[PDB]
This record gives sequence, C-alpha cells and structure tokens, in this order.
Amino acid sequence: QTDIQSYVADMQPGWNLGNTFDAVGDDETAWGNPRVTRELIKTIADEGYKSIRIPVTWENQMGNAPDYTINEDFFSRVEQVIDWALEEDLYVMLNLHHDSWLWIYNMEHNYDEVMAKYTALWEQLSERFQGHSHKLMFESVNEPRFTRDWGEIQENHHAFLEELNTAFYHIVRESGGSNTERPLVLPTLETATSQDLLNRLHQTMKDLNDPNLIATVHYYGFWPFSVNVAGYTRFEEETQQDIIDTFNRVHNTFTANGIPVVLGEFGLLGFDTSTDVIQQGEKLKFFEFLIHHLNERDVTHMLWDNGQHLNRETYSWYDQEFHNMLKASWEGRSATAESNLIHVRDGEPIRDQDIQLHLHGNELTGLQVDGDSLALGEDYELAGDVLTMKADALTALMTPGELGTNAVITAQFNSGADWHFQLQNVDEPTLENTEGSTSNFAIPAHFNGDSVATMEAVYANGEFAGPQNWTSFKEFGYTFSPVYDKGEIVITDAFFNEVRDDDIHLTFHFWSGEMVEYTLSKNGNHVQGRR
Repeated sequence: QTDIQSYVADMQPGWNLGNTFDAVGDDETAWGNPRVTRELIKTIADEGYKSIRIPVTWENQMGNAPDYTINEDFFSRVEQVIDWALEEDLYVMLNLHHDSWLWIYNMEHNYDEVMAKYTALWEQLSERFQGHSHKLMFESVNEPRFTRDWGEIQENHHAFLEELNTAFYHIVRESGGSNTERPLVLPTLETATSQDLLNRLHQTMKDLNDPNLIATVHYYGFWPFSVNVAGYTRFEEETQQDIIDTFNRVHNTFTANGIPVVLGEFGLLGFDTSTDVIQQGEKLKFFEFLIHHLNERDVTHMLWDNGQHLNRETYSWYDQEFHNMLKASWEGRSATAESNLIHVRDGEPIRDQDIQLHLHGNELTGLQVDGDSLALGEDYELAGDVLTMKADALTALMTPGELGTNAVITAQFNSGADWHFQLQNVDEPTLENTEGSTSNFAIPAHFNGDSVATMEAVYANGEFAGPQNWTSFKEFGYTFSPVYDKGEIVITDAFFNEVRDDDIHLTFHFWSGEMVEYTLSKNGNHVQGRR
C-alpha cells in the first residue's frame, strides 16, 4: 500500500463541522450554530473520530478586486480551529464551500473574474498554511456546478472543473514549503458518482501526475428513500443496490488503481428537513449497510453534521442509538431486524410474537430489559434467526390501556451494536373532522401509540394529487407532518399550492400496518376535513 493510501486510511472515520464557517451570512454563527469551542473539537476526537472536515464559505469575508483579501478576524478564527484540530492529532480537510454556487458557478459568463477570485483565495490559503502539518489537506471546491444551458451537465462544465482543479493544484504546489507535498483533494462534478464524472476526475488526476492526490465524492442515499417519498419508507433492495453499484464503480475507477477515495459527505437527504423523516430502525439499517460496504471498499468516510447529530451545547449526541450504530459499524457488521418496533394491540389477547432477525454473520447471545437479562424459554425463544417473544413476557412488560412504548427489549449479540426493540402498545389510530385555511391546516389525530410512515393523496377520480404528481405517496415533512406532542397531522401550504379545487382522498400509512382514510374538500384558500 502506498503512502497516500495509508494517509487516507488513517483518516477513518471523519466528521464534518457543518453549517459552521460554511454558513452564508455575516459569520459562522449565521445559521444557528455557536462559535467553535476547543471542547467541540476535543469531543469529536474523544468520540473516536480521526479526521475533521471544515467547510468554509469565503465570499462574504472577501475584500474587493484585485486582492480580495480575506477578513483577518474570520481567517484567524478558521486557522485557530484548524490548529486545535491538529493539536488533537486529527487530520483536517479545508475547502471553498458555498462559493461554488454563490460565485464559482458563473464561469461560462464571467470567466476572468471567477478565475481571479479563485486564484486570490487559494493564494491566501496556500500562504497562510504554508508551514502547517501534512495532516492538513486542501480540497479545491465543494460540489462544483455550473450555469445550465443544455441540462445540468455539459462538456464546457467538465472543462471548467478541470481548469479549476488544475489552477488550484499549481497554486498550492508553487507555494512551496509543506504545500509541496500537501495532500490535495479533488471533486468529481457535483461530487456525484456517474461513471463519466468518475472518468473525467480520473483523467484530470492522470494529467496532474502527482502521488499526493485524493478523489472525493458525496453520497446521501437512493433519493426516494432518503427523503421518504414514492412509498420508499423502508430500507429495501433498491436502496441497497444503489449503494452497492455506486461504490463498486467508485472502487473500480479509483481505489482499484492507486487513487484513494474520501466520501467527503454522507448522510440522508431527508435530514435537511429532520431526523424524524426516516423511521429509526430503517435509518440504522441504512447506515449499517452503507458503512459495511464502504469498509469493504476502503472508502474513508466523513459524516455530514450541520448541528443536528452532536448537540454542540452539551457535547453529546442527540441520538445515542444512531451514533452507537455508526461506532459499531466502524469495526464490523451489526445484527439488525425487520423492524425496531414490536406492536401489540391493546384489548386483544396477547400472544407469542415472531420477529425476523438479520444476523449479518453475528449471533444472538441474550435479551435484556432495564439491564436485566430475560429468561430463555420462559420469556423468549430463538429458531434459527427468528426471535419469538413469549406471551407472558409481553404481558408482564406491558400495561393495559397505556398506549405507546411500554418497554424496550435489548437484543445482544456476540459482535456489533445492541438492537433495541420498542414494545408499542397500540390501538387503531383515529382522525377527526376539521375546518381551516390552506396555510394553517391540521387534522386532529389520535395516534394511539402508532406512528405515521407515509401518506397517499389522490383526487376523487383516482388521479395523483399534490407535489411529485408521478406518485401517490407524498414526501414526508414537505407535504405533511405528524406532530405527536400536539396530537395532530399538519398539511402544509406547499401541498395545497399544488392541488386543484376538488375532493382529495388521503391515505395515512402507519408502521403498525394500519391505514386510515381521510377526505379533504379544497376550495380557494379553505379546506374541510372529513374523517
């Protein structure tokens, strides 16, 4: 294995300081994240992360032509954070971030100025960090995209990206000092993974003829699952296959040859709305699968964290189960199951319940509730990979009439993370009649311990209603939103802005398997809801 491949392998795993400096505004706090603390960096190191990506948007911190000098306060803060991270023995990746769509995007019709600013930027950055450790690396530009004429991708685009990458390369390499063999990180167009984009990055790299170069791509999951639309509520075969194909060609093009790959950002697209957009068990299964295949293909990966994963005020994870799954996946595969939920109908004779495990080469070693092991043969059984909860255990763990999660059954395995079943006491969910305006519409809801997976919308004639007309299944959180703490389901202005005046049949799909029908009558800005 070469030096640069070992360099990149040594970065596994990595973390993005998202919506930090990259925020588009007066400074790094403009998007709601606090200023960076020493304890933030130290926490990221303590949690086992061995590298950090620091996205920076520069445009609003630049002086005028021709120097375009970077504001010294801002720049000193960025450098300080980088120093802190180097002190924690982290690898650091530094870039140009939103500048890509802010002012880089316009190269076809503004070439000379864009090249000028880009050059001034990477000159100042090259000079500032000339003496810094090789553990600090530069990436040319985040997610390069250019002005569209004949579609989102065209030939002059490829030329533009190659010119940016080449100019960047020569600025840094001519800077001298530690910049002479500083590892450089180059993106595919839009940091996407199409074979043609991969090939063109490959060609650029062969052109540069440099041993210290790293390819980078981004990945946010098979689109319909990642934003929960078109009925892709579960982590199923198409999502998996998209992962396999994607990183197969990434591996063949770069890793198979001498070029190491950094997955500079990953996550699920829907997280931009909310973490609650992807059902918990399905989310966990997605990340477990993904990181397994990245590991099998030696892809160093870096989690996108805009503030929603690590609580930066308390320096602990919002979702500990989630991070435990990531942490476990760094070392090897975890067993999962078909669901992280166990539903029991309240006021229905409690019976034995089967549960399909996905052992992934692991072995079940026990079950626990509240840290106490359950009884073999009195509380549960295991046939092959099929787990049975015995009726008496379920009875003991539950409370008649109390809907919701009554207990958490923890499955333990010889290797990997523990899997947590939520024992849900449910009743059939119920909706109520309502009246409202399109901008303030919410259906009163009796969730009864159940949770909304998705929602169909069709007109009375059977035609698909609302946004993304090509499917009946509407996008979670964009078109509708379960608000459990307020006992309601919101129907958004965005949904109503794209429906005719008509009867609209809504079908809510719940994770219990229940489906509830509901009817809207929309006229102008007013809507009537009928149970």
